[PDB]
Amino acid sequence: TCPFYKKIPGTGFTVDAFQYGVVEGCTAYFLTHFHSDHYAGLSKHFTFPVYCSEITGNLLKNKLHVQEQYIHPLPLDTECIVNGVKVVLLDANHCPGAVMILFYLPNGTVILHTGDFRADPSMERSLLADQKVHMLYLDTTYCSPEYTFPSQQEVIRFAINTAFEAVTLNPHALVVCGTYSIGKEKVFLAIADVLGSKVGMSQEKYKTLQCLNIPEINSLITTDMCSSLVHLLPMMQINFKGLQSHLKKCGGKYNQILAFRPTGWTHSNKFTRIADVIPQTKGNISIYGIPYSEHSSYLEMKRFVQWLKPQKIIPTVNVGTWKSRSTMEKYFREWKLEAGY
Ligand code: NI
Repeated sequence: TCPFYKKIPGTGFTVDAFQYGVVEGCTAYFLTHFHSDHYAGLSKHFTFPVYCSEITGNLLKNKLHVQEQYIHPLPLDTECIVNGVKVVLLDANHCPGAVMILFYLPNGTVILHTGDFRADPSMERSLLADQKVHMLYLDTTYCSPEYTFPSQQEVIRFAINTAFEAVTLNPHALVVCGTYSIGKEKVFLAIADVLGSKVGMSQEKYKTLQCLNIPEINSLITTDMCSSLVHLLPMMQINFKGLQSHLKKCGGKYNQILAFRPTGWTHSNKFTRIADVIPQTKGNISIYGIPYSEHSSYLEMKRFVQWLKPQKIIPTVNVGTWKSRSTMEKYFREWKLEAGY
């Protein structure tokens, strides 16, 4: 059944709760972002109001064929009334169109649901600074101190320099980047930009990217693989067998592949810097795993929470085991005692 951490008390609202059938009592279904664990269950047959960002609304219409009459897009940073309750959507710094939701309950309680986010000090100057938040429904994906990772900017610098050097040394090398969802577009766009190429991709992925309101996107992406030297493939195909096969398909236009797998965290993060990453190589194929995260590090999450000072924290990730739940609750207490709230 629908878990309590997907229900907003004092409202008829749920968040990211589309795979339980009809949630009894639910008058409005919010969707924080277009990732499959969150939208699982939506389709053209859904007949309840869905509230979301503009970009998530484009993807619901165009990729899932949800009917327009049930899609209710809200602008960001704007006080809106939904079934008599004031709400605000904020940028979550996750994938395109991903939002956090501020609920102002009729009784005076204020609730923030982060959806999926990567906490950032810029959030300390949004509409969150303007009033107290009593309850926080928190993206705890990486809520443990082993999870460090570099800034997004450092990771893109590494990828740009690596690609540029490889292709300038060998003009017959192909760059491949893996993907299995929206997000992490900066990886492949920034590489294609330094190389003066467009990124080539399948028709289905091209359609997905045209839903994202990215400025000048017609200038950066294409479905013509032949004119492109940065290809996007399913993440499943980013391995030596899948890459050798793809190389055959290019007809001897290329003799070398340099591939990027933008992973979340991998245990080389506890030992190795970004400056010191190396690929896996077999023959003329090299694969780089790069730690490009769209979730908070442990320290970024801790700062955000110690700044916000909520009265109650409700984790939405890693909640399935007692040992995980109990460990997170221990960090939350440390944070509160260190900061004095
Ligand atoms: Ni997500």
